[PDB]
Amino acid sequence: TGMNLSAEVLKHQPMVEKYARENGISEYVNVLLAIIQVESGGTAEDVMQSSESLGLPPNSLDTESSIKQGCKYFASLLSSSKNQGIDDLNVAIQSYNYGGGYVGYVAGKGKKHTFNLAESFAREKSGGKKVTYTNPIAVAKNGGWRWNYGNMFYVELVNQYLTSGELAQKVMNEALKYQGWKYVYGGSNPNTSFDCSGLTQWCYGKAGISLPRTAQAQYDATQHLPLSQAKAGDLVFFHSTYNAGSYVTHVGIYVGNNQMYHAGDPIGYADLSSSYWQQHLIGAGRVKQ
Ligand SMILES: [Cl-]
Ligand SMILES: [Cl-]
Ligand SMILES: [Cl-]
Ligand SMILES: [Cl-]
Repeated sequence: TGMNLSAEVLKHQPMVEKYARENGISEYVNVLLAIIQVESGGTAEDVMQSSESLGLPPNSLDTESSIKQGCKYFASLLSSSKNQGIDDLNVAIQSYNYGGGYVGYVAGKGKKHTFNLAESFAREKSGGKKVTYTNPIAVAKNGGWRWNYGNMFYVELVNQYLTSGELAQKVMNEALKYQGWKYVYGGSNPNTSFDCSGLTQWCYGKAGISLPRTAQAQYDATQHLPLSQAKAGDLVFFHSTYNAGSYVTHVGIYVGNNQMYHAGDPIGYADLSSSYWQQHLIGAGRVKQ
């Protein structure tokens, strides 16, 4: 059963892309963000829970050192895999939780990760000791338990977060170039940075849709619909966010699953389920195509 990454995790994406690039694993940014989600939900200082991989006490690293170490550690597990003749990504993902010894274990037993191999490795390392594990995946599989070592369901947990139209894709491919950028009032291009309506105008403009300059003018130019009927690529509008002369004071890009991408300070994803965003929500608007 597939799931969506939280805004708390997604805020770490520019930093994750930086260190993934430095370790030659830019194609695995999605896996690295799924690991953060599973490990800390993006709210712990050590976001990747990579302190133990550096032989340090739990939660010793700061956020930057955590992403640096997590990326470096995951890159070493992929290298260890390649060197032992393993092509399977799931071996590197399970070894993030189990340690590099799971690579060697799998290399001599078929070169592929299987739930049965993950289960046998944990059974050996635990000394045949069980512990309660009430995650619905474990409940449905064996009643709700695991062998007392690492997490034998780790691959499946990470792959829950690794499961939109053409307009949404073009708008977001442009918008994500400015993730973590400082909000600039009156900004409508990459040379000045952007404000909320400046970001939507530029990115939709790159997708071939001509939008007016203001959040209010953008609201007036769209077909309105409630957020419950909205899709990724629709705009989401807000009232009274600051002292302004118009009804609409803020605009964002709806990205589905009750979340948006906006400017935003820094520019990025926001969870719409917070009390604040619910109290300012007008609804959504569909652009003319
Ligand atoms: Cl046993
Ligand atoms: Cl037991
Ligand atoms: Cl803002
Ligand atoms: Cl329009």
